[PDB]
Amino acid sequence: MENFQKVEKIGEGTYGVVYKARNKLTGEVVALKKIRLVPSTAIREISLLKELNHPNIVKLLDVIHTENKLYLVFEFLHQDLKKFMDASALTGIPLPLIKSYLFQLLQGLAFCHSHRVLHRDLKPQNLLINTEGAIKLADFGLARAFGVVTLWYRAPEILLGCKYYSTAVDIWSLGCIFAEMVTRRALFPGDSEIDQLFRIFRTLGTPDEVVWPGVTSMPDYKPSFPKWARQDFSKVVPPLDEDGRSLLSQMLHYDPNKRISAKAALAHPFFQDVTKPVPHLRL
Ligand SMILES: NS(=O)(=O)c1ccc(N/N=C2\C(=O)Nc3ccc4[nH]nnc4c32)cc1
Repeated sequence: MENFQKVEKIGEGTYGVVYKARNKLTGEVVALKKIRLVPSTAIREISLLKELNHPNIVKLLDVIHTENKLYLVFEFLHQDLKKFMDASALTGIPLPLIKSYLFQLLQGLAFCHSHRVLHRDLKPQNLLINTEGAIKLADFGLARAFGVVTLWYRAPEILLGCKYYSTAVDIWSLGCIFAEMVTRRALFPGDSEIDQLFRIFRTLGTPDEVVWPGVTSMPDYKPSFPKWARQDFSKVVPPLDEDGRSLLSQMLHYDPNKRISAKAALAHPFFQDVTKPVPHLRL
């Protein structure tokens, strides 16, 4: 760690504090994450993530295991989607830019999912943007490598106690983020696990055996859950057009098996006119 000069704290992530730092020998500017606790399985799993490169994935440059402490060295980007959405709150992110960002994030998910790597904790704070119009997902695979607080983007199967969740959890989180970019407000801002679950039910309807076979047998499912009627997406994400609402509805299906995959979502008619605009970034 003597090879790195810390510039400033970037933030406090799920698995540790992130710092902007300079590599003293190469002059490289990086993001350094100090993992808060090292287990041998975690080292091997993290080491496999170093081989996982894609233009829409934040590069894991190095794993440093020293003095019983673990540091992850990553590619640095200048802004996260949270700060960008806050800066764009008065005017809204232009629809062509939301579409480009959604398309790129789906390419990133499709890539990780093809390698059986899941994120599990997607949120605006771990989506990073640059001046070229790119957006990249940070922290893929860390949840599985380390094991085990914003609940807003959590898939209903996780909230209902499914232990063996799938790649569909990331599609759910990304659907939530897509809605938030469009409306400029969080879709499901729950402040407890039950409030998160009930906010989902009040919008999409309380799930039942018809829409989600096996739901009633889930570990945390209670027959005493109130039964709310589903709402129209036209009320949920105005002024998003029919193509966007159709795609979003597929990303927010209750049954993880019915939920659209990243690969199938890339083929959705919503992306027929996708482009790559340049955002106005104030750094
Ligand atoms: N709020 S803000 O716009 O001023 C702002 C600016 C830069 C950053 N960068 N973050 C990270 C980075 O560059 N690489 C990684 C890799 C893994 C991570 N996990 N969590 N974060 C990261 C980051 C985040 C927020």
